Amino acid sequence: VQEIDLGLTCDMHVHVREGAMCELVTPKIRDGGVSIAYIMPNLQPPITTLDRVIEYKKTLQKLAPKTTFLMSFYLSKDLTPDLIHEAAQQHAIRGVKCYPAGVTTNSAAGVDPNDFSAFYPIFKAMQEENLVLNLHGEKPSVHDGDKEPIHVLNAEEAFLPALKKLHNDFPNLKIILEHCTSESAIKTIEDINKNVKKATDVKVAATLTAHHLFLTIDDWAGNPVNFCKPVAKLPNDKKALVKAAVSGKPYFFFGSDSAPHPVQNKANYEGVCAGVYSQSFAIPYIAQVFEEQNALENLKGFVSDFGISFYEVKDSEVASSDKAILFKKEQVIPQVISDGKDISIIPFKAGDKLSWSVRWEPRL
Amino acid sequence: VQEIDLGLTCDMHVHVREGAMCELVTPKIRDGGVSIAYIMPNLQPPITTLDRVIEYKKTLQKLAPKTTFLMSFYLSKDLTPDLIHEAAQQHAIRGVKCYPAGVTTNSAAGVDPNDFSAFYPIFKAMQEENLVLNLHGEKPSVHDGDKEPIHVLNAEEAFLPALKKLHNDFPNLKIILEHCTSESAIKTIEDINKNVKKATDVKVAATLTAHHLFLTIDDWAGNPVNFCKPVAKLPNDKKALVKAAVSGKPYFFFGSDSAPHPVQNKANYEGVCAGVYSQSFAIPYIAQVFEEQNALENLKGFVSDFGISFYEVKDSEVASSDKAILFKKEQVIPQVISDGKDISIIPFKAGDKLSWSVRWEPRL
Ligand SMILES: O=C(O)c1[nH]c(=O)[nH]c(=O)c1F
Ligand SMILES: O=C(O)c1[nH]c(=O)[nH]c(=O)c1F
Ligand SMILES: [Zn+2]
Ligand SMILES: [Zn+2]
Ligand SMILES: [Zn+2]
Ligand SMILES: [Zn+2]
Repeated sequence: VQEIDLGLTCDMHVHVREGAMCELVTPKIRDGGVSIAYIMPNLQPPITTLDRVIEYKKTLQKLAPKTTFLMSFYLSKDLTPDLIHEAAQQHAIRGVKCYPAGVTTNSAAGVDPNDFSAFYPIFKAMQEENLVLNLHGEKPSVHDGDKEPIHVLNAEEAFLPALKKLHNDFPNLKIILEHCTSESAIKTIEDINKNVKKATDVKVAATLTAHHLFLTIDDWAGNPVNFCKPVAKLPNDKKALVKAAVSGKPYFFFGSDSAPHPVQNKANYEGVCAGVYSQSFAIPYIAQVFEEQNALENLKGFVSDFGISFYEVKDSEVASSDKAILFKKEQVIPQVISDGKDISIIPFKAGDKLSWSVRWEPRL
Repeated sequence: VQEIDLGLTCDMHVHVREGAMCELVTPKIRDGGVSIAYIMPNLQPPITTLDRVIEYKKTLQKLAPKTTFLMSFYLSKDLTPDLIHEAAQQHAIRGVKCYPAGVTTNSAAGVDPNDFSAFYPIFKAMQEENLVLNLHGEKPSVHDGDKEPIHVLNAEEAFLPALKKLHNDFPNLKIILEHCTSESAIKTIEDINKNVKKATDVKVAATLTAHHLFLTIDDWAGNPVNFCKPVAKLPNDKKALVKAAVSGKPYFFFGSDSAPHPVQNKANYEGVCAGVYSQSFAIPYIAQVFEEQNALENLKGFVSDFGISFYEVKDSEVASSDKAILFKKEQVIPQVISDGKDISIIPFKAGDKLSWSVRWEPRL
């Protein structure tokens, strides 16, 4: 069977929750073919204190000794530049994640992106310490008022001005538009990186999920299992995301936004939790897309090289030197992912066949 | 206003199912303030025979003696012009309802709207007999190679040409675009109706639901109770729909598309049954919108006059001459609507309070 050495794969947008759910999903990072994971902070309550981010990381390390964990804070008014400096100097975080209030899971304690001025001391501190600003790039929805309507389909586009202003005001701060879903955002990212020759010059980048390379509005209209934020959009939006994923440009790399929810939290007549679970087969899912696009030679950049460069991950910190090897053995995605206890999860593309599997081969 | 005599109210798009669901729902037509109901045929199996439509109507008259029932056939492959003539000749149907295959509930036995040709003999029979052609105006989805993609968001616009072609080929056939959801469809309807002041001259009309005058994509993205076909669209679309509902134009009238489903069929992680249940408070829902638009003087036209005119309902046919009186007593919508057995339904806007109630006054 054909094999591809992906090296030290990284997934820069991971949700692993807490408690039993965290015990179930955290080992799946390695099983899905991911060596390095950027852990998002939207817990109940959000991670805003040094003590809880340190304890949280250790909990993950206990659950997966071979997975490299990059941690983050949740952008909040509780944060202070002093806390940022202290946490950065103790190597306890690599970035801060911004949730606008109301747009997704555990975003109620989030920010109004019609401001982002109140957090400039925070960004100033983050810029000094080389920390990354991760953005959930969606404006809260507005329907009345002569300003024009913001809904789930244009909320990402409506956010692009805020991104451009932040990059302008903090030109040396590393910023990521997480999980791009629209062609407009892909273009905005390319235009921001127009004068860029070295991958190491990228200051604004974007992550792409597995599921936004497959899904359009039709797949989640009627299927909460496929509902997530930002929602999958129109067929042209999908096309633009795939071209970027296979483009080889250093400002687009893999972030799954694997967002596990127990099935009973998706099977609601009301208040369906947003979020798609892709961790268990993260890298194989991406392989399908690069295969169908005849672009397997670019797979390594999208899932390894560009994320390592952008986050400046050194062999000094990786918890295991094992390389993820993709081998072309068909498998079937199970119907559920379960701990054999209270938790059952419906995986992305449940019941479908993947061309590729993934294994771990030692180095040297 | 405190009281408004709405007269002989009309709901020209009603689903009452069969069995216990029907026993629960059919009396709610009257309790919702509706005197006249156009009954849709997408049962299992679809209503495609004279005998079945008679027993259905008879089942409904035993559950609601004071409700006037206009019945319909399901446009299927089993229909024949002779059946159309015979059914019209016995006053057993007032129209035939078209479902594109796969787009909505119990539509698997429906038609491909890219080849309506095979049903033209049916349309000549309907045209001679002055029956109405009700259209669920959505093309089935396609994400294929050459042709432009069709999804739940443009499927109604993608259907407008077929509507125009049908109007051109059968200029005397009364045709309704049921449940309009897009500004593009509103434009197409007015345009078709550009040279019409008499109101008996309208041949193509469109019904507007209760829920589409409130909902946008944001309200059903995470709330299956609000998922329906055609989906609620963008704020601009709602804007056109509300404007048309209150416009006083005779080519737009009320059809609820009240579509009852048991709660367990909305709380799926996949395959959520499309459909919003509005029957229990049909008229109060519409009252809210006309109040908020300072247009209560147009309420009677939208829920009574224009539908009676277009369907040519004569006092010969009405099962009760009782008048619907809207009185401003503010009530609260239950969280559930139940028969006290296996069936529970989440009503539209469950738990909200409505300014208006409705009662029945006899004619004297
Ligand atoms: O995209 C996100 O930010 C997000 N974050 C989450 O914690 N859960 C989600 O389900 C989700 F869609
Ligand atoms: O919109 C329709 O046509 C429709 N008809 C139905 O019978 N049930 C539905 O749930 C529905 F959405
Ligand atoms: Zn997000
Ligand atoms: Zn996320
Ligand atoms: Zn319909
Ligand atoms: Zn219907």
